[PDB]
Amino acid sequence: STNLKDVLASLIPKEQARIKTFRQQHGNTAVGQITVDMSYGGMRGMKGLIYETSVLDPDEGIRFRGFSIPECQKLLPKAGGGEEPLPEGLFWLLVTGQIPTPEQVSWVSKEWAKRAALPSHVVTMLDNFPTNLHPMSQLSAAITALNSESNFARAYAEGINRTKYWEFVYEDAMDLIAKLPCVAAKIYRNLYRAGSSIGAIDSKLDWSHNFTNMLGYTDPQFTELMRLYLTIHSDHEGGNVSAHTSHLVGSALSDPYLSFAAAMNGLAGPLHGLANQEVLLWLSQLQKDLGADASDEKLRDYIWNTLNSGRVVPGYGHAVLRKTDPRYTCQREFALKHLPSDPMFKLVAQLYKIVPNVLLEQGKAKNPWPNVDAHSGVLLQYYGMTEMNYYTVLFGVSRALGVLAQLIWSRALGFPLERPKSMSTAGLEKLSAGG
Amino acid sequence: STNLKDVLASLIPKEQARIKTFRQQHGNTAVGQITVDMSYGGMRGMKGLIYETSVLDPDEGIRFRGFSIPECQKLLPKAGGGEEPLPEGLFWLLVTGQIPTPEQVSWVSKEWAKRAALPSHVVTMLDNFPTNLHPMSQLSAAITALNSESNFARAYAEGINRTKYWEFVYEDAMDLIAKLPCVAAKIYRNLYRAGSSIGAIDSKLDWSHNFTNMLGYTDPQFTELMRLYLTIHSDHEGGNVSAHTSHLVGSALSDPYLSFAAAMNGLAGPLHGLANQEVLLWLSQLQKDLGADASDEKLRDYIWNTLNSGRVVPGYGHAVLRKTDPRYTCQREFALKHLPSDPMFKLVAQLYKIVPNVLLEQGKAKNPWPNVDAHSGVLLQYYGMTEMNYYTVLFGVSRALGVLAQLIWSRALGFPLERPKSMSTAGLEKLSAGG
Ligand SMILES: CC(C)(COP(=O)(O)OP(=O)(O)OC[C@H]1O[C@@H](n2cnc3c(N)ncnc32)[C@H](O)[C@@H]1OP(=O)(O)O)[C@@H](O)C(=O)NCCC(=O)NCCCC(N)=O
Ligand SMILES: CC(C)(COP(=O)(O)OP(=O)(O)OC[C@H]1O[C@@H](n2cnc3c(N)ncnc32)[C@H](O)[C@@H]1OP(=O)(O)O)[C@@H](O)C(=O)NCCC(=O)NCCCC(N)=O
Ligand SMILES: O=C([O-])CC(=O)C(=O)O
Ligand SMILES: O=C([O-])CC(=O)C(=O)O
Repeated sequence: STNLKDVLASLIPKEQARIKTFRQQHGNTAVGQITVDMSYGGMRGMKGLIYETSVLDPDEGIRFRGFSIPECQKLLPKAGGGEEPLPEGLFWLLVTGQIPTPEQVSWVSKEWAKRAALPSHVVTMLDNFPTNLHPMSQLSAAITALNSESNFARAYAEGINRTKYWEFVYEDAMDLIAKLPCVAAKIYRNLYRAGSSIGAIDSKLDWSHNFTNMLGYTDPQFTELMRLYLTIHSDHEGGNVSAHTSHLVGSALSDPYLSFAAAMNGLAGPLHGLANQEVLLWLSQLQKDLGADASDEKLRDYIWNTLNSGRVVPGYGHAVLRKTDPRYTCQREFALKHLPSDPMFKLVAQLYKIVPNVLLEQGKAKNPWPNVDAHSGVLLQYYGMTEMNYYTVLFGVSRALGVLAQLIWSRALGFPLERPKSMSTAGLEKLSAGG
Repeated sequence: STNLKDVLASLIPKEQARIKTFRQQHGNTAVGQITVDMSYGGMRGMKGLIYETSVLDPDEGIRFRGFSIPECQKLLPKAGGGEEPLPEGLFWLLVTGQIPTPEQVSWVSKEWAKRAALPSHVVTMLDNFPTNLHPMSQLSAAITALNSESNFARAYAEGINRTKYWEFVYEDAMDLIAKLPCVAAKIYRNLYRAGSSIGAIDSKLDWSHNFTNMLGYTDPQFTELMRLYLTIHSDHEGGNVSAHTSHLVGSALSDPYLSFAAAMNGLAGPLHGLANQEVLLWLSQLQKDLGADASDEKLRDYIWNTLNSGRVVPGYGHAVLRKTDPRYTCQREFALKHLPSDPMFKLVAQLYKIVPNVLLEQGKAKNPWPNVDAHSGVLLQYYGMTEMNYYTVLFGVSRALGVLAQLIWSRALGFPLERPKSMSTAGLEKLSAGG
C-alpha cells in the first residue's frame, strides 16, 4: 500500500521537465560573480550547488523542504505518547517534499527494521579493531567495507542504462540507513561495554528506539532525545563539508556506501562535526581548571587563553549562519524542559552570555553566536552517555538521512560530475596583473 | 644535509606575504561569473579553487609547477641506467617548485624507505578481508584505519597553535606516502598470491622499485613502467574529484589519512579513476564478442551498442581537456618503444582511429579524445599484471603525491573551510523569476 519507491517514480519525471524548461529559459542567467577573495576563502559566499532537500537562510537558519524546525516539531508524526518528531518522518519529507502520514511513517520504520542486517566480514573487522582507533574512523572503515553489498555498484557493473541509476541508489540508501544503527551500536558496545551484545531488531519499534536499545539505554526520555537529535542533525543544505563530500564523490558514480564513508571522513574534522566532541573536552578542561561554579571574569580569562594560543572556541561561529542556530535553540529548550538544573547545562547557559561577547571583542569571527555543537553533548552527558569521543558517530547516523535523500535526487535528475576549474596563485596573478 | 622540511620553512613565509599583498590589491577583483547552467552542471567552467601544484590547460594538458610532461621526462632525475623519471623527484618539484638534484632525490627515497612500516591492526584487517571486497575499498578502509597513527590528529588534540599545522601535515604526508606501497602490495598478494609475503623494504632502492618487488615483479622494464606510471598519474590540478575531495575534507582539519581515504572513495568512481579498470573490462568483452582482430565496421557497431544502451565508452572524454591527453600520448610512446606488437595495444591504437569519430557523430561529448585511462591498463597487462580490478589502486598510490604535496601548502597558507552556498531549484527559480 505505501511504497516510497512508487511515489518517487511519479515525482521524478515531473521535476525533470520543470528543470528542463527553466534551464531552457535561464541557463545562461548570471546568479553571481567570483572574486579573488572567494577563491582563496574556501568559496565563501559562492552559490555553487543545486541541493534540493534543505536550504539554509543566514538569519533564520535551516528549512527542510520549506519547513523550519518548529514547524517540523509541530507537523511531523510522533511516537505513541511521544513529543519529539520521528526521524522516519523527516526522511519522508526530505525525499518527497511532502509531510507524511503516520501510516507512511510506520512503513518507513518497518522497512528499516527489515533491511537491518550486517555481513560477517564487517562484524569481524569491527570486533578486531583496537580500542585506540577513533569511533569515527571505525565507522567510516565499516561503511567502506559494506560496499561489497552495493546494489548500485552491481547494477553499474552489469551495464545498466543511466536512466535507472536512481532506483539502485534508492535501494542502497534504504539499506544503508537501516544498517547504520547496528554498525554504530556495535562500535559503542565493543569499546565501552566489552563482552555484551547489541541484540536484535524489533520490527515493531521506530528506528530511534531500536538504536537506543542496541546502545543499552532504558530511559524513555533518552529515547525522546535521540528522536529529536536524529531529526535535527539530518541535513544542513549542500555546502556543508559532509554533504558536499557525499555529493562530489557520488557525482563520479561511486556507490552510496563509498560516498557516505567519504562524508564521514569530512564530518570527523574538528571544524565540522567533531566540534561536538571538542566542546565537551573543552568544557571538561574548563571545569577542571576552574572547578565547577565559575565566575564570569574567570570564564572570560579561560576563553581568552584559548584564543591567544592559536586555537578555536568550539561550538561557536558558522560559515553561513549569522545568528544563533535554531538547532542550538531547539536543544536549549529541551534542556530547560528536562534537565534545567544540570550543572553542565548551567555552564553552557552561562557561556552563551559570555562567549559571543568575547568573540565580538576579538573581532575575527564573522558570526559570534553558537552553533548546534555547543549544546548537543551536554544533553547526552546528562543521560549517562559520557563517552565524548563517540558523539560525532551520532551526528553521522543522523546526517545519513539528508545526504542520502539528496543523493537519490542527484541521480534521478542526472546531475553530472562535479568538476570546477582550479588556479594557481601565479596563474591567477597573471590573469589579473598581479599584486 | 638535505632536508625538505627546512626548505619549506624558508619558502612558506615568503609565499604567505606574496599572497597577502596580492589579495590586498585584488581580493575584490572579479574573475568570473556563475550561471544557472554552471550550478546545475557540476560547476563546469567555474574557477573555484586555488591549487598550487599543477594547472591544467584545456588544449595543452597538464603542467606540474609550470612543466609539461615532456619537460619532466627530460629534467627529472632518473634511476641509474634508467630512462623514466623517478616519482620522488616529481614530489620534490610539486612541493618546492624547484627541479631537484639527484642528491635531493635520493634523500626522498631514503626517507620514504625509513618511514615504511605498518601497524599490526592494519595488517590484521587486510588479512581478514574477503576476496569479494574490491581492492579500492580495501585500500580506503586501511588508510582510514591508519589514522590511529596520525601526528597531525595528535598535535591538534594537544592544542597546537594553527600556525604550526603544516609541520604536522608534512610528517603525516611523508609517513603516508611511505606506507602506501606496503598497503597496496599487501592487498595484491592477499588477493592474488595467497600464502606469499611482501617482504622487506630495501633502504637502498627507489620507491618504485621497492613497490614492484613487493608486487613480485622482476622485469626491469616493468620497474621503468611503474616509475613513469607513478609520475604521470601524480596530480591533475585541484578540481578533479579525488584532489577536490582531499582538499575539501582536509579543509575541516581532518588528518591527511582521513583526507586521502576520502579521496580514494572519489577515485573509485567509474567516471573517475575506476575508468582504468573499466577500459580493460570493456576491451575484454570486445575481443570476446568480436574476437581479437576486428574490422573497423565491427568496432563501430560495438561502440554504438554501448552508446545506445545508456552507457559511457570508458577512457574517452574529459571535464576540462579539449584535446588528446598528453598522458595518453606519453603512454602510447612507451608502448611503441616497448611492446609495439602487442595485440591489445594494437586494438587500443585502432580505437584511437574510431572512437573519436563515433563520439563526434553522436554529438554529445564535448571532448571526443582519449584520456589517460584509455592507455594505462594495456601496458600493465603486457607485463603480466592482468588483474584489472586492481588497476585503480596503482592510480591511488600515484595520486597521493599530488594531493599530499598540496595539502601541506593548504595548511601552510591558512586556507579556510571550503563551504560554498547551495540552492534549491525552487529557491533559484524565485531568485530569477522561474521558467
Ligand atoms: C565554523 C567555522 C569553521 C566557520 O569558518 P569561517 O566561515 O571560515 O569563519 P569566519 O569567516 O568567521 O572566520 C573569520 C576568522 O574568525 C576566526 N574564528 C571564527 N570562528 C571562531 C571560533 N569559534 N573561535 C575562534 N576563532 C574563530 C576564524 O578562524 C578566522 O580567523 P583567521 O582569519 O585567522 O582564519 C568557524 O566559525 C570555526 O572555526 N568554529 C569553531 C569550530 C566549530 O564550532 N565547528 C562546528 C561548526 C558546525 C558543524 N557541525 O559543522
Ligand atoms: C570524463 C567525463 C565524466 C567528463 O564529463 P563531462 O565534463 O560531464 O562531459 P561532457 O560535457 O562531454 O558531457 C556531455 C555529454 O556527453 C556525454 N559523454 C561524455 N563523454 C562520454 C563518453 N566517453 N561516452 C559516452 N558519453 C559521453 C556525457 O555523459 C554527457 O551526456 P548527457 O548530457 O546525457 O549527460 C566524461 O567524458 C565521461 O563520462 N567519460 C567516460 C568515463 C571516463 O573515461 N572517465 C575517466 C576520466 C579521467 C579520470 N581518470 O578521471
Ligand atoms: O552548515 C555547515 O556548514 C555546517 C553545519 O552546521 C552542519 O553541517 O550541520
Ligand atoms: O582532471 C580530471 O578531472 C580527471 C583526471 O583526468 C584526473 O584526475 O587525472
